[PDB]
Amino acid sequence: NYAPTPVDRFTFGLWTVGWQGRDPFGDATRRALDPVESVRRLAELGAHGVTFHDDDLIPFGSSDSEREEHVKRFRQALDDTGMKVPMATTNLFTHPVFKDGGFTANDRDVRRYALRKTIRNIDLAVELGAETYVAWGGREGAESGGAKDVRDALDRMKEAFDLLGEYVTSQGYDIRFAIEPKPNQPRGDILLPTVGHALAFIERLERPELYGVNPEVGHEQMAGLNFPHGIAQALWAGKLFHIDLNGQNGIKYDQDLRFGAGDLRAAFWLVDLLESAGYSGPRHFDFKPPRTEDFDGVWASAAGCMRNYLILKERAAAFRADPEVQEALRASRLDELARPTAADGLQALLDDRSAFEEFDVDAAAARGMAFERLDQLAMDHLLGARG
Amino acid sequence: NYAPTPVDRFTFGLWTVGWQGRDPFGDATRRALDPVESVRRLAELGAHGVTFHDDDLIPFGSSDSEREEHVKRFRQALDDTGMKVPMATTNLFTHPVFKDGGFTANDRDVRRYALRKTIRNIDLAVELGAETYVAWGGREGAESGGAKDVRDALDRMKEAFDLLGEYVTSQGYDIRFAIEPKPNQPRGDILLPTVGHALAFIERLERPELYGVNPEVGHEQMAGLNFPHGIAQALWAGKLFHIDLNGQNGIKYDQDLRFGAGDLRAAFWLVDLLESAGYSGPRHFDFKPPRTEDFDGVWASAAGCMRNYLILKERAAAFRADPEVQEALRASRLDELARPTAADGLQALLDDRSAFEEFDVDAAAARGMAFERLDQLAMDHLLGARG
Amino acid sequence: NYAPTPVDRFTFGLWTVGWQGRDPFGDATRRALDPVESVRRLAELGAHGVTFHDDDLIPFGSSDSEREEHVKRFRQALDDTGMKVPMATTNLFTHPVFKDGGFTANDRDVRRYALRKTIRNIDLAVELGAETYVAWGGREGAESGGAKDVRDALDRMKEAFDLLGEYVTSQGYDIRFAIEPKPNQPRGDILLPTVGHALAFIERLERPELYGVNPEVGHEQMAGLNFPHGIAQALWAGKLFHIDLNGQNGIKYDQDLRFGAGDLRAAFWLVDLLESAGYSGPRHFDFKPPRTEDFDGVWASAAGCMRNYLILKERAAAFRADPEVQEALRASRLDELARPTAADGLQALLDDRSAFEEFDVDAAAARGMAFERLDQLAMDHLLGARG
Amino acid sequence: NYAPTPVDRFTFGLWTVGWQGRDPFGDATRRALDPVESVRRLAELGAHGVTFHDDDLIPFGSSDSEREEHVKRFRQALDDTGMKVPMATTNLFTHPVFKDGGFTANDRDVRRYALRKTIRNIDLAVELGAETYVAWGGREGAESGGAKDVRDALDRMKEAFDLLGEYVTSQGYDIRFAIEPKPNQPRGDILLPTVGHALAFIERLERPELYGVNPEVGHEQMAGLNFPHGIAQALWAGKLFHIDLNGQNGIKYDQDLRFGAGDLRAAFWLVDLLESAGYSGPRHFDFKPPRTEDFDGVWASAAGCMRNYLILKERAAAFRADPEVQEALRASRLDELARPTAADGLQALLDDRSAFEEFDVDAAAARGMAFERLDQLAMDHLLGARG
Ligand SMILES: [Mg+2]
Ligand SMILES: [Mg+2]
Ligand SMILES: [Mg+2]
Ligand SMILES: [Mg+2]
Ligand SMILES: [Mn+2]
Ligand SMILES: [Mn+2]
Ligand SMILES: [Mn+2]
Ligand SMILES: [Mn+2]
Ligand SMILES: [Mn+2]
Ligand SMILES: [Mn+2]
Ligand SMILES: [Mn+2]
Ligand SMILES: [Mn+2]
Ligand code: NA
Ligand code: NA
Ligand code: NA
Ligand code: NA
Ligand code: NA
Ligand code: NA
Ligand code: NA
Ligand code: NA
Repeated sequence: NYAPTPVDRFTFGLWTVGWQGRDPFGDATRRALDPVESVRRLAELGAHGVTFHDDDLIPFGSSDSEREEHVKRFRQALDDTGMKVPMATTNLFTHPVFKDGGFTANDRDVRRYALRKTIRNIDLAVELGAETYVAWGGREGAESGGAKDVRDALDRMKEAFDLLGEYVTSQGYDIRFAIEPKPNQPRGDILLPTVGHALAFIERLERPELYGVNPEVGHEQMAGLNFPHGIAQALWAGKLFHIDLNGQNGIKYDQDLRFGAGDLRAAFWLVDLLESAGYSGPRHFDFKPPRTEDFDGVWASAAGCMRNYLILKERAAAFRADPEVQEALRASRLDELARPTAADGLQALLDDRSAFEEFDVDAAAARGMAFERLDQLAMDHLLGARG
Repeated sequence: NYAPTPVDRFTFGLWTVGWQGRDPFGDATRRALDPVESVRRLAELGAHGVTFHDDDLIPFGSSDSEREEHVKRFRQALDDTGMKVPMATTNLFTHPVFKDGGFTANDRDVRRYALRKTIRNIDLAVELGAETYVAWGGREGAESGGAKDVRDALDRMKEAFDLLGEYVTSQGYDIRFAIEPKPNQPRGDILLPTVGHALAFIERLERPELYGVNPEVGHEQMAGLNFPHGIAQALWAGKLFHIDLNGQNGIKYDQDLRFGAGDLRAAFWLVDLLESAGYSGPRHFDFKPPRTEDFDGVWASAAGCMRNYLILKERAAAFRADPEVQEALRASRLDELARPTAADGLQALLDDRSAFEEFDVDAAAARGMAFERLDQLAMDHLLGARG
Repeated sequence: NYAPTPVDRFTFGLWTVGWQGRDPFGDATRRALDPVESVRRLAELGAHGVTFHDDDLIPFGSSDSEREEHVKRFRQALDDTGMKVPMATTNLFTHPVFKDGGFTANDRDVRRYALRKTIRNIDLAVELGAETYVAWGGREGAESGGAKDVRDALDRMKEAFDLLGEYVTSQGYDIRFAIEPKPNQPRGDILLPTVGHALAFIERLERPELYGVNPEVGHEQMAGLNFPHGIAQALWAGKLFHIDLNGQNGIKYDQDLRFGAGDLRAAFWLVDLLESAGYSGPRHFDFKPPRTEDFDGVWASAAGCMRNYLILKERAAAFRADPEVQEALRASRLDELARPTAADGLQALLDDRSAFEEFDVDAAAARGMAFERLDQLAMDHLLGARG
Repeated sequence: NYAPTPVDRFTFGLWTVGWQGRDPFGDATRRALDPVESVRRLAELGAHGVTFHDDDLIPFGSSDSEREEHVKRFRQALDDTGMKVPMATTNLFTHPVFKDGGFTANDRDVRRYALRKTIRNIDLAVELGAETYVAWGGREGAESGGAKDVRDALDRMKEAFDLLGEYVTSQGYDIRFAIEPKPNQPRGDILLPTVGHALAFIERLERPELYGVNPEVGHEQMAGLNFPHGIAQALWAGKLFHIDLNGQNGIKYDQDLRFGAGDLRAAFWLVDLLESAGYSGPRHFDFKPPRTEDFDGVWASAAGCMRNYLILKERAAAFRADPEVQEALRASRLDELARPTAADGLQALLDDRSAFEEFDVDAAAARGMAFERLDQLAMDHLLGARG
């Protein structure tokens, strides 16, 4: 039961199942995986595709001949399995040169290098068929107040993204960008810390249509925010270009638990929203099998990500299809929320005594919302306990 | 020392010093204050002005004659003291009719009433000389996932703000709107939970130039975010129309401590930013004297808000003026952060071997940022411990 | 399905279903309930009993004749329904006199009054058959560092609890005390903020056997802590005298959502632990139907608390009884965790080369824990998705 | 100004200034330091001593001859500088063998090895003159609910600490143990997550007098708790055997900022408490110079830890010595908080009409606490802005 299919579009970063287990306090617990291995194992589990940072696929500093051989082997694995590559990204965070940032490093020479490193990888992403290029500015930020003038840093971040937009336009590429917010870690505070801040920034770019967001479940939860609500705002803005799925237990370091772990009810409401809205992009997992696990546990954890999505999809669909739930949604006036407040226009509203002089506020205030009954129907559907 | 002056533009809500001390668990500890009393006492402390919700100035449900008398008494107090009214707002949160929201209530009749209540108070705000009209949507949100379709709620919130913009345009008013984000409390999650989400929403309004943000120190800190960073993004966007100053100890219920309490170093960096950027708006305190206090403690707490701003202003100015700090800022390459990455343009960057093939990444990575020395100079300046 | 029974021992505070909906920003949305009404309605839902603060049952300041009549009516309702009263507590937080505390108020006269108010209610609790007397020191704490010397406050808190222990001993009562920790709210920081701090404090009382803890799901989660882990430590110490069940979405104001809401997987692990350990006390709900609800929603929310406990009980029992789970627990060495490290004793351990010179650390480190497979079996059982 | 002296007893872990800068996302930015270098540089800054994990001083897996040479070189550096070694600890977290714990690993063979590794290092600590042996159980915990039975784990943790107590008793050593709590990171939840939980656990050990706590500023703040309050409870219990000083910005990953950074006002209240209580132990810094820094920044950050302690010490002493503050403390009834509630005894309290029938609750409730004036005097003293 709950078998993944190609239409599910489940994808995984090479760095997810390939995470060797090094953490702030501990050495690696697993050997490095060949990307070819990961592609073949993920395909066996029913995944649709993989994603990569440049330096996951091609060791940093590789010669041109080494680069070609790494890409050739990877493409053979994709061809052998039918796996796709819908998204790629640049590693602008691991190497010590990026310790103060890539695009917003105080040192101008580093900013220029970061752009050249990204541009090289955009070319590769396009060659592999990627539709989306993600940017996670994990080093953009500060530990202290004097170290980073945020207005200047935002100017540099806009300059960088504008140059990348000019680049893809000039080459005729169809790829689009997706900015991944995170509030903190590894920097004390990261620039563009939430979906909202990233959406606001995009509106000030020269070609805003080329950029959207790549929100990650756990990153919004590291600020204690409601991830389904943030995804709803991204959808409302037309900017949900990609998504990263995982789990998180609240306001902690970024745990990258398998999807469904962490806040299970938020995972339910997320799947309900994505499916109801008809989100058509990859269901991408940015997760880490815990370092307690051997490789069998790696593949079990990856399988669990997909399984949990499919269980939640079933339960959310049953919730929305249940005539008792539909009745409860009407009892709670969800239908009214979807109707305009004043399609009659401002003057008609100003002239409407039913909106002011003759509005019976105490009668309105007496009406219950019936939200608790609705939520217990949702709980019963999630748990398969209807009756 | 540290005496407030009119040019400081310190303002207070009537509901701040007037808070009677009722909390989720406790009855009022202070009697209600007449707004006339608050105006006269605040003026004696050196405040510039006050702000109000409609229902702070005019008891809910007042007749037209009662409304006129309340406003007349208030205006006499303003005239007697020279106090100004730079900002006003609507109470769309206390009355039970607003239990599911004002502008985004599921019930359409409530949404229409909320708009009419706001419009009436915009007229009054203009008559009193206010330049800014704040909206704090404290009831816009949910405790459960099925209760509120966030895309529909954002449609209703946009409709409401668009109607208000049409209204002020039609009347020829110069007032502008400022949206106040908050992540949670009193709703389990509030819509537009951060400065970023509010900035992003504004970009989708029909007349975006009429709307900005009113960020509150403690509200961003309730999501664990960096308040100076968020203010920097608002300034970068040209949207810092007003600000609410207070203190908060991290991720808790909204404490509304006096300004300078809570995160003292964030208060320092905030004042440094506002003064450096030339922010010209009110320095408004949205705070609550703790319910442990009698009226003498109320006025001491209000005085403390202003005193702490003025101490921090002095220390931040001394930091920026110190030639040793200026040298440290150059050692940390803050000057370089302010210079364009690639004013030479994209083609020149692509052709520049110094940005890629000839970039010595290990030499760049060896350079220290000297951020710790800079931050200890900042600490020494804040504490008056230079030497 | 999932029908409560008397053996379930589900109990509710009068103040839960009776909460009128006043919050930091909003007036009451529901009329006050007569305790008689609440007893009869809760009995109809299958509850076992109720609990009370003194001032929930007897209006503050009542005459002796008024007190007798309130108690008489309440006892008739208990007799009419078969409902029990297993626990009572004192309200040392609502009245303004308690604004700086009860037992740890700086003013000695207030401390003495708080003790007398508690003692009067202990007598009533015993008359009603209560086995446990809870103390929630919600006003014990501070908003500022100079206001409360915590060592002195702990001396006063110990003195108070020691006097209460002397009192019950002197009267021959069998009741025992349960201290309810909370980290913050309504005070900026509350003394004894977690289960651990309360357990540690109890060990320093003169008669430690008379005191245990009353942990509340949401209160531990307001510090981001793992509630099942804290309950395990209380059980390990022999101190889980009572428990408060509800839901919470992380590090926020105390939400008091119905049980099962908030962190659903933590609710699952909690029920698993209570049932596995054979906890025999009340399953008490300290929750608040949201103020959006009318009375039908109040009773739906209360019913939901019990329903969710019973669903989770079923799923946790099925998890523990499944031979595949039992095999997975052995694969993860849970059996070994339960066996002594060194029952052979210290000298034998020091002499055992297999524990040091001949311990193959790399072979040990290669063994996977298989925790992800185990956790996905747990997820499948919770969701009823085995297969 | 603010020059460290030997009587200040400032100490640093080898792993602090020696941290190479590897974080969850980034490679090392600094070369490894020879412990001899660190000892000599710290002495030049005015430090009193250093501390070590076994594997900081002796590379894991060293032969006996290698071990002797590493210790010999280190002792020569201590002798050359006058530096002391007041504390040592075991690394039971970095090596992959400890991925599920040391003392509470599910695998019994790992638990036995962890004990033998610790015992070997206790012998070395005693030879170097250490008075305290710290245990930070960073791997004791879980990411999932089924992986760790917490009651069984607490049994194993007690067994381990009891064996270590038997060991030191049998050898006649004067060293004592200090347990370092942390709520999470690197495990999803760590056992003994706060000072309170550790204090409670110690009370159940066979020889409780041999064990205390080593609280760390940032770790309590990772649960949003008040660090000075927790230190006060440890002092009240007689269990503050050692302390780790650093800074933290709230509920995030463990930042280990230099002391004084993070929550500056909490640092002030901490220093006030330690100095007022006469804490006589090391002022130990467990911090990490940010990875942005070169070695000059490492030593600047270490110097800053000590400088900030000394500034805060001066300001707290001036606060307590100021006759205006002493008057404000009396106005706020801090003197009364320190006096017994009922030294007259229980019967006298029960017979005292002034404590109940004749207690004027409304007159008592009218008295203000004057806490805001007191706190603004504290702020003025911290900032050196008296006047
Ligand atoms: Mg629709
Ligand atoms: Mg500039
Ligand atoms: Mg057992
Ligand atoms: Mg004393
Ligand atoms: Mn992540
Ligand atoms: Mn991601
Ligand atoms: Mn606020
Ligand atoms: Mn505000
Ligand atoms: Mn609660
Ligand atoms: Mn409770
Ligand atoms: Mn730490
Ligand atoms: Mn430490
Ligand atoms: Na700039
Ligand atoms: Na979209
Ligand atoms: Na709509
Ligand atoms: Na602006
Ligand atoms: Na005392
Ligand atoms: Na127990
Ligand atoms: Na055991
Ligand atoms: Na002590």
